[PDB]
Amino acid sequence: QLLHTAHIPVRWGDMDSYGHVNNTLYFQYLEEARVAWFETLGIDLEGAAEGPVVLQSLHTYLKPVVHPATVVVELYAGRLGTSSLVLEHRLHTLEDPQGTYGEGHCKLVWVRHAENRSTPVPDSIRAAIA
Amino acid sequence: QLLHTAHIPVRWGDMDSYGHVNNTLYFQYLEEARVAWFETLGIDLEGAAEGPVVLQSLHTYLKPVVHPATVVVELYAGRLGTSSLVLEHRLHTLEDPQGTYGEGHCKLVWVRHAENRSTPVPDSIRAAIA
Amino acid sequence: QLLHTAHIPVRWGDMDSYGHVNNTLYFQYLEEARVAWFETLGIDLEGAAEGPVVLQSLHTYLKPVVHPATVVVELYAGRLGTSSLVLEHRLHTLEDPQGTYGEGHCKLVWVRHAENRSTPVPDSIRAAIA
Amino acid sequence: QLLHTAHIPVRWGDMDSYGHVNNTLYFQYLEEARVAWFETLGIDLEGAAEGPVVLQSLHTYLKPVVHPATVVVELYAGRLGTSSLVLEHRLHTLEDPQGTYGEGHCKLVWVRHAENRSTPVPDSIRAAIA
Ligand SMILES: [Cl-]
Ligand SMILES: [Cl-]
Ligand SMILES: [Cl-]
Ligand SMILES: [Cl-]
Repeated sequence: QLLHTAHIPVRWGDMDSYGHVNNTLYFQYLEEARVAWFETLGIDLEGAAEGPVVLQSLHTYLKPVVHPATVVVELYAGRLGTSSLVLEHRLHTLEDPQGTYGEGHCKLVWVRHAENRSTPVPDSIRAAIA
Repeated sequence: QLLHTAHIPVRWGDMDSYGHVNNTLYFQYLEEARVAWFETLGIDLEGAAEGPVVLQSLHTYLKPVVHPATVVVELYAGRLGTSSLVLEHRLHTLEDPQGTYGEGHCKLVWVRHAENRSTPVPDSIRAAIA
Repeated sequence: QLLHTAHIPVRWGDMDSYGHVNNTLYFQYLEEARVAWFETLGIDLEGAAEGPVVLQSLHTYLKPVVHPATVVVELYAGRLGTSSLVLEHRLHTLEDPQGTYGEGHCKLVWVRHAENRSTPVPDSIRAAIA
Repeated sequence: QLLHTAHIPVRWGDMDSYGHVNNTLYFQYLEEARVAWFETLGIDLEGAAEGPVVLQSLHTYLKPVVHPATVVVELYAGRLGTSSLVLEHRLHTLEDPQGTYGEGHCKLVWVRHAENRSTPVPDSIRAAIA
């Protein structure tokens, strides 16, 4: 199930000395896409007592991106636990909407932060998925 | 004279622990705007033997930007020398198009890179300004 | 087998609005550690016709880092193929040398870049591992 | 008067497609140096009700830095007002301690943040300077 599609313009300063987007920056793109998805659901990250924490990131690099470009990040529902969710991702560009530039996943766990303890996934996400 | 207006979306990761865009990032926004202006003029930065080099950056911070936001960078023609140009800038947001969030300038000098020597400003810029 | 230990100071600007190092930045730390390992082996990344390309990154986030801190990145030899190597990593801090802050791996493939084709791993790495 | 000397290792990912440190990153180096100076004075930036805010940054780029390198940031006392201080800077490298790679200043104003109003510079800084 597709949860969210984000369009993330590439900045010239995102490139490294290889002259393509630096490999680190793809994780910022993925972060931006999740933040936008969270925003659509009123999860604002703005110092809430409970919210999603990244446990694990996996990314496979398949094709480089070169400025100027707009990266398209598709987020898909992976497995939902009581307090965790796997968000699967695929990355394309606007000019190359069917090329897969990279893919992977982000495992999120919902935690009450001041307490360091897992808490249930919000109703909105259960509703979206389930 | 207004040379270029760029729209630069703010990324959540652009913020620092103060919860506003980190002061360093405004220079990336200014860089992106100049790169876009250069692109409109076919100055591609893509390893040309000659091109613009930043000599000096000045920026005055007036109002913070908080995600989500789109920064609007206006570039104005400052003083043009035989091989240098002052690009004056003003920064607003899309939601606050008349608030000045920051302002300053970037002095550019055209140089042949392998030689470290100043060269004339391209005709396109002289034409645009003059 | 431990291949390399890098010490990577944390910069204040590495933190995000959560007030810990931004999750993206751990990949820069891992990149810096690999670049330093490569440097010890005279793999300079400086535009060589052949060299290592990141195929995949996996990282598990276990404990946050807060500025000021020095991240310690340990790189271990994972599985070696004819033209690929898995570099396994563990992350600690100088003050907490036995806490595991994160762990994962980076799969590298050696490729001739202008040709997009896999090439053998350098003798130095085979020698180090084997 | 020299207030502080910081040593800031350059990271490979600090470089852009020109193959030198990206011009934006010098401002991060300057930020790191000020944060370290502030730390020596027990100004911790960690959510204090009052503290220094950057009003203006000026930097002149004189020589590029190429990885690997350690940037040396020297901070000097410029003019002290009742609630502002100009911190003048000069940038060198460890290998080139007398080459000036860049120079400029950062104007800081002390402000109570929740109120947006200038407040006196801390005794420690007046003592250091005066
Ligand atoms: Cl595109
Ligand atoms: Cl906006
Ligand atoms: Cl530490
Ligand atoms: Cl050095």
